Amino acid sequence: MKNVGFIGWRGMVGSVLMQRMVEERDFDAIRPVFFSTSQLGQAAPSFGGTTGTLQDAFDLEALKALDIIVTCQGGDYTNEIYPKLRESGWQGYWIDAASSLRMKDDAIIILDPVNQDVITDGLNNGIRTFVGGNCTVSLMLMSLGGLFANDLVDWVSVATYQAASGGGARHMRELLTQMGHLYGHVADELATPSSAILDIERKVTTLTRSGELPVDNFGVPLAGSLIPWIDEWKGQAETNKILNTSSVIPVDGLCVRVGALRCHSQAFTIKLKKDVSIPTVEELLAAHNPWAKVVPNDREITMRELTPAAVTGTLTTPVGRLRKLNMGPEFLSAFTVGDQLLWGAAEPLRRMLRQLA
Amino acid sequence: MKNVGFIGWRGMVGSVLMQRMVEERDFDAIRPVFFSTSQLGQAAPSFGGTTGTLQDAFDLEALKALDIIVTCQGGDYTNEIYPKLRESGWQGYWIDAASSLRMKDDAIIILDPVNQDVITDGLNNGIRTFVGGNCTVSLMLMSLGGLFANDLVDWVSVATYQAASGGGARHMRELLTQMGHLYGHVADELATPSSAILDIERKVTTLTRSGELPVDNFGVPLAGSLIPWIDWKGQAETNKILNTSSVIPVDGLCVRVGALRCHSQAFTIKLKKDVSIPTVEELLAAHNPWAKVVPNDREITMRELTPAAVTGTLTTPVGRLRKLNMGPEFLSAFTVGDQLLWGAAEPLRRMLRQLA
Repeated sequence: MKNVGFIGWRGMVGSVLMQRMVEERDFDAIRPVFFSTSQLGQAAPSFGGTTGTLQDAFDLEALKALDIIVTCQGGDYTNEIYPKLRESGWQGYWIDAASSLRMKDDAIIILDPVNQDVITDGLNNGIRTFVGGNCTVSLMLMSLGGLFANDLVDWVSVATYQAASGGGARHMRELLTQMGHLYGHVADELATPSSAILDIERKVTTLTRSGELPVDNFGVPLAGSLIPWIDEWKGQAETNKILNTSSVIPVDGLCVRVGALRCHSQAFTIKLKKDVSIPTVEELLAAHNPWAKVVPNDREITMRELTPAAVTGTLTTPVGRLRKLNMGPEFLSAFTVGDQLLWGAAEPLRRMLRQLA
Repeated sequence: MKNVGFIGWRGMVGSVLMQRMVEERDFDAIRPVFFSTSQLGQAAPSFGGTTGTLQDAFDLEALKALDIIVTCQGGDYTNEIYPKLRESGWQGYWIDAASSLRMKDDAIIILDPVNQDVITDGLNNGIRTFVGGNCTVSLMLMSLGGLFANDLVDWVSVATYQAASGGGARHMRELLTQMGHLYGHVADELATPSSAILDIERKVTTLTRSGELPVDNFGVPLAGSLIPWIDWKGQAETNKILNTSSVIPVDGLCVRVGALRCHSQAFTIKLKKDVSIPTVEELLAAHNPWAKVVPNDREITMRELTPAAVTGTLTTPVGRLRKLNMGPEFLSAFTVGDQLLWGAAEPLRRMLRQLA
């Protein structure tokens, strides 16, 4: 068994990765070693039914001893340790969630259901650095894979409805907290059927502007609002790198933060390179991978499936609202949904590790 | 003074129209007549400080007696009364919020800050029917007016973040309520600083699928979610409002988000020529005093280009203006605007002022 080291497994993304792994009995084929900056020496998580102790995540020697390293610690860590190891000659595998190395020439952005061939190739060409990509690019590709995989995309226009998990656990709590600030502030009136909505709405509108609303992480309120700003914006580089395209496929738009917990939803306007019937596109998208669930353009089903409430916590990345826009049948529209913590973050790592195990 | 009749002045839109009118002393230059199927004869409100009684909303004799009629009652009413009056020869002015007549050839979709000339013209050409347009098209035009007004738009791609007010008071109440169940459910957990966020989100997500959430109006939950379906983009209305000489494609996807009154929109406008961003900003902020241009800076964008900032105001800000990677002929913009005002009542309130 190869010796695999895990960093930042306590964090949220880390937590999802562990849970997922436990679920797929990922620890069975490997030797897990756990790191932490806090209690080096204390009991080890014992996810792989293992019995050990926490190693120093900042001890180069302990890291050099590993065959593979899976970090969910962030770019601050990666930007410090990675070069120290590589420059020291360490030739082990590095699986990162942080963006820091995504654009390195000796690194590959991983998304096997989409670019497995690029991974296997690079694997054989001596690439020992694999990084997960943008939470939005990832989900977009998981959904629209069939279209890109058939060289049918000219460029992509996007508008996103991003979740709080994209910011962090703190952001997710804030959202949920503000959600209770608005309701309570009008609990009574809402209880009484004989109340004036405008009076109800004037109270919350005010509160929202008062300052009594916790906005530390977000800066501005999110509950009952949105933020057209997210602290290559859109992932054109990563998108093209993940697909190892021949020509550049423009990918631009606007990213917006909405009051969701984990799912990232996106509205697209894809300029097809050739007039393809919608049914064909339905087939193409449906085939590519088993997670790109195609939702017919019907009212009922769309409301049932194509929503965060439906996707959250699942590995499904549904595509819907597929139809040709008025600007020409060479124009396609699609709306996708997908959990950010899974395919948008950990899932790709979990599977890369499986490949190298 | 003319005799103006108000119908559905009690509903959401009406209550905003009345308040707005009271604000601008719109009742002073007219004779307000109130109707109310519910209680005919009874004591009426004292908006214009006028003493009067409530009339029968479906009393064609009482309606024929009016010079102008301002309805916020809906298409059910409009579709019943309107033809009965017109076919009876009534030649008074009809100001409607309902979409029913928007596409009639003898009707004009009103948005004076954008199509005043089209209104004045039709006014002179004997048009006595003026209707408010789509809540989205309206807001979009109020914001991107300068671009259309300069024949710089080829087509528009849109993705919307629509409020609950677009559905109704019941909706806005259902949303807030929803935000209550979610919070309560994990209220204790949220209180403990030492709680596992994945445990908190586990609960929320399960409750959201428990069916315990009241989704009568929306059908499906909205708080902590969204709905890529509205019960289409407004290409016709957009082109009619602008009385365009060539069809400017306007398409995309409309989505319902957890907001109360503001409708936000993300655009990808393809221009007919390479126009610099500074120019674009000039043309936009120039068109009207409501198209507030927000620079593409982090701080201001977060403080001004958000529902929380616009709700209840007559401002329809434009921001995130920059050329997309697909070409210098491609422009992106994000707009915000209160749906109940410019998206509903405001246009009516002002049309009435013109005819007063």
